[PDB]
Amino acid sequence: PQITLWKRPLVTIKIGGQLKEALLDTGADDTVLEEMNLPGRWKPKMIGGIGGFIKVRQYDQILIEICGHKAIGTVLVGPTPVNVIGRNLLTQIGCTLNF
Amino acid sequence: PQITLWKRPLVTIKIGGQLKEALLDTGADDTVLEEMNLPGRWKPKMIGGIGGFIKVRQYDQILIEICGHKAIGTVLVGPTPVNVIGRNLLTQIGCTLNF
Ligand SMILES: CC[C@H](C)CN(C[C@@H](O)[C@H](Cc1ccccc1)NC(=O)O[C@H]1CO[C@H]2OCC[C@H]21)S(=O)(=O)c1ccc([C@@H](O)CO)cc1
Repeated sequence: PQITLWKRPLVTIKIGGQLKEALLDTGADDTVLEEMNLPGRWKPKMIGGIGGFIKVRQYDQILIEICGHKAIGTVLVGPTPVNVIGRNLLTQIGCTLNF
Repeated sequence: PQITLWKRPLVTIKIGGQLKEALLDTGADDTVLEEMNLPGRWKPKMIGGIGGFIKVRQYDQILIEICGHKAIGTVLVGPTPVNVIGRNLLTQIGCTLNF
């Protein structure tokens, strides 16, 4: 699809078999989701944003579908203010900026 | 043009008579710029992201040129680690997400 930006680019994602809403975020290197239960092993990591750093659980090689497009990559889980889909997965679904 | 997301979508902008590098950021409602001494009146604001909130100064009707495309609107100025062009100006230069 072509998504205009007069509204937040929110889309439905599927991860761990559960549906969620997330924000397509070209300013995010990484994908960061709010607290949730995910199967498999994880490692603790730190990520920084505009307001400082937070602790997250890093899940590697996770299946995640974004608006019907499949991706498999790293998902960070922690106290983010909103679910954000970052460039690590946007590249996988073939997302570009155009003007 | 078309910008892929393999790397950060950094572009050159012109604001306040200065050239700067900024991210085309679909995850930001408004534009947020690193500390700079803009003239004119402003309004305090708080914006929240990963890590928490920062205090910024809101300037209205500020002219910005983004890759040769003129825009005018709200710019938030504060101790952000990066300049981000948000949706308030991305819409004005005709920027869409595509996949
Ligand atoms: C809550 C939704 C997102 C988080 C909101 N942010 C935009 C988002 O693109 C930031 C931009 C950014 C910030 C600092 C360094 C680098 C990039 N990226 C980000 O945090 O990414 C994380 C994960 O990947 C890593 O790579 C880069 C950092 C890591 S914001 O800046 O905090 C923001 C909040 C409110 C407003 C107001 O206008 C109302 O929207 C505008 C902007």
